[PDB]
Amino acid sequence: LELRLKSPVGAEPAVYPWPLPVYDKHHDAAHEIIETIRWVCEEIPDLKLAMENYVLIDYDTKSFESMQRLCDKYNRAIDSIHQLWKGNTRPSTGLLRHILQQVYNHSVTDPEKLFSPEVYGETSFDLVAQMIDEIKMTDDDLFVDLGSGVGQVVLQVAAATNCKHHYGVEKADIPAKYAETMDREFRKWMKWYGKKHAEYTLERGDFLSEEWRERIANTSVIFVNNFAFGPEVDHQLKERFANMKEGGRIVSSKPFAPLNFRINSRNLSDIGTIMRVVELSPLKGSWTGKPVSYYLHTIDRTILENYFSSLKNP
Ligand SMILES: O=C(Cn1nnnc1COc1ccccc1Cl)NNC(=O)Nc1ccc(Cl)cc1
Repeated sequence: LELRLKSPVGAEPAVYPWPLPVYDKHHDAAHEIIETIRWVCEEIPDLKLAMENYVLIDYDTKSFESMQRLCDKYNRAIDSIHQLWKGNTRPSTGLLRHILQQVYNHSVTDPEKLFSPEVYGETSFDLVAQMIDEIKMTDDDLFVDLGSGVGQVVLQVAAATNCKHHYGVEKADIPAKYAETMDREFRKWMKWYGKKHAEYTLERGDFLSEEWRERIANTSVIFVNNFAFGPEVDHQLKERFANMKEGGRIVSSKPFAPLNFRINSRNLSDIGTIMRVVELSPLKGSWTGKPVSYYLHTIDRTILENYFSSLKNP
């Protein structure tokens, strides 16, 4: 006893066992099935016409026969459209949130072990989407998320941008191990829907290691949730940022330098002498979520050059 969903692009079908799994108090595989069908009907208007009107209205999630009739009415509609077609784009924001939730639900089987990953789609997703729209990224950029956890920020950026590569680095054992499954599941679900993503790597490691010193120096876009970082972690990170190229950017949860930094003879060693800092917020740019702010730092050594020029030409 199981339920099968045919891929809109001919990939291997989605197979769910019966009884259907329960993910948490606010997610179960039954609603995942219904929402997957609905998203595929939105991205394929012909499928909407083939699909009978009543099917996605009159349903019982606690009835095998009911859930099978629903799955079959979608599969028969996929088959009809696939026949009509006889005679890979980026996902929409809406579809991506659903894909990430799907990937998470299938990857983190014991959620007890872990703004937590559970609520990523309900809080963090929209802020990250807002960050992707603000920090414009090209095919020349290299993206790194320092302390990537289960890897959802990396998967979101990689599905939205055209960076050469996207990296996620996590030191902790439990999230780094879950990231391995998230990676496999993300690639599997993206192929299922027939969606394109940029290249990405989720790896285990310490971003303060010698290996990561040259790697940070060659990154053009760093995303770092530094809210909980200690003084030594913060001080070492600033040391790594100081080797970055002009125009290199760091997007963080707490600024690394004062927003009002004014260079003088007593603060010449501060990171503020080689970077610009701006507070950005979805409330500044029609937002209705949390009143949050993120901080954009841009490597600019002219701050330091101008100070010296002013001393020589007063
Ligand atoms: O584990 C992860 C992402 N993650 N994956 N699954 N769940 C989560 C929890 O997310 C969050 C937790 C707290 C705050 C925000 C998020 Cl998004 N690390 N990466 C990461 O926080 N990036 C990041 C976030 C904000 C800025 Cl300003 C700069 C970088």
